[PDB]
Amino acid sequence: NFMLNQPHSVSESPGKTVTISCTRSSGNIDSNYVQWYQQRPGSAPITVIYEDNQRPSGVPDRFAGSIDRSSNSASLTISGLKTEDEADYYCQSYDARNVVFGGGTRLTVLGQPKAAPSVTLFPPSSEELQANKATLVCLISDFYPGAVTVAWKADSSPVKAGVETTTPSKQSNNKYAASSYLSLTPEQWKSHKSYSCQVTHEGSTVEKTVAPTEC
Amino acid sequence: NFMLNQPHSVSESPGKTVTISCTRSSGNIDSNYVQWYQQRPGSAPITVIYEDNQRPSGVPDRFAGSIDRSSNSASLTISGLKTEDEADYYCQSYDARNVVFGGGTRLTVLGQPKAAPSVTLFPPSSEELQANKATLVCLISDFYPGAVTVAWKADSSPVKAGVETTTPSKQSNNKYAASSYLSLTPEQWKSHKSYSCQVTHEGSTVEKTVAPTEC
Ligand SMILES: CC(C)C[C@H]1NC(=O)N(CC(=O)Nc2ccc(C(F)(F)F)cc2)C1=O
Repeated sequence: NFMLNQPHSVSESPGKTVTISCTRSSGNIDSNYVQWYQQRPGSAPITVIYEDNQRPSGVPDRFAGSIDRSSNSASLTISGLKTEDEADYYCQSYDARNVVFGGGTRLTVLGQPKAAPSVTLFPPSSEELQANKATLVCLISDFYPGAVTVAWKADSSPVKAGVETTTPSKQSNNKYAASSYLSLTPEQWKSHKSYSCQVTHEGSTVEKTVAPTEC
Repeated sequence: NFMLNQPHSVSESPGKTVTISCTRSSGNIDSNYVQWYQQRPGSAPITVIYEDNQRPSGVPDRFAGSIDRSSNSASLTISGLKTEDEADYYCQSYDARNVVFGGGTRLTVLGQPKAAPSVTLFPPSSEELQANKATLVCLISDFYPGAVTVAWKADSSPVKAGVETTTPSKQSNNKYAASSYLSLTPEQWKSHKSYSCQVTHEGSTVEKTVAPTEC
């Protein structure tokens, strides 16, 4: 099957225009129809676009679907942004019986200034090593909007297994914090030169690295 | 045009069978295919049923779709109910003029067992101390239910400033995780013999202690 690649997040202030892209990994974007679903936090999904650019009745003309054959993408363009437009947006298409959804885009209608995350990566604590645990923690604090993507490297290879990332929560400064932790065994930790935690926010990626040391 | 009516919520104990109905307001349930989506907190939805009763790869066979033409409904039936099945469920169908979703059913799995937190306390990294910061993190994981309280100590004394604890979130093991972080200056960290993180959950307290290094 093909994938549909959406940006993890977008933001803009009220009244502005935002575009959300949906890139088809293989085949022709024009070969099958693209739908867009809005899911407001705590709500059921709603279709805002079907068949690339058709609006269901009740969906404001502020929402526009398009297809860019040159880039093999679909886009949802929302003009005149309102606070009610804050939601996850999903694109969806198919090859044959295989329905393919995008990973979803969080749209934030800015309610406060943007803030870039503080990122701190901690190597295993002495105590946990004695319980046969080498959990690493990546603390991510003081950010806005509340949407982040976290990726871990063992040396330069993506890690998949043993990653958990908490749902960002607003702290006492009204900015978001979260932690990602990678539950390594001491064997895994020592068996690599270094581990890295990459945090993506508002399309800038920061990275921190830790390594077994002599102390 | 039509709507799909689902129960707002259903509850059941492990091992039992739960049924979630989806009633089509207008036109025949059998005129168009029904899909079912599962969605866990802070995650994107997944397909559990398509074309009324087909299970995707990797969906447990405990999930069964059906159609009842006489009550003009579709049902998702979950057998041998597991804690991991706690989620929102959405039915979805079509009418050429739109893709239509149900309002969603929140399924609660009753009688989940109390689970004590794993607590790991990380002293400041050499790298953050070099950048003039001395944040500690207390990683709290695998606890149920999803409520903790955290107190910090500098030596034996209560820490009254610089503490933040994230809102617990449910992780892939269906238990909660949170981090408490204390934002010390390097001078504060080095001025004490130790700092401690005390995690209380269901009346039981776990305490961890870290001290400045010697290298
Ligand atoms: C084999 C396929 C039919 C199912 C498989 N393919 C795929 O794209 N997913 C992810 C998925 O269903 N995502 C999804 C994302 C959003 C929604 C929506 F629109 F909010 F209801 C519904 C579904 C799957 O679980």
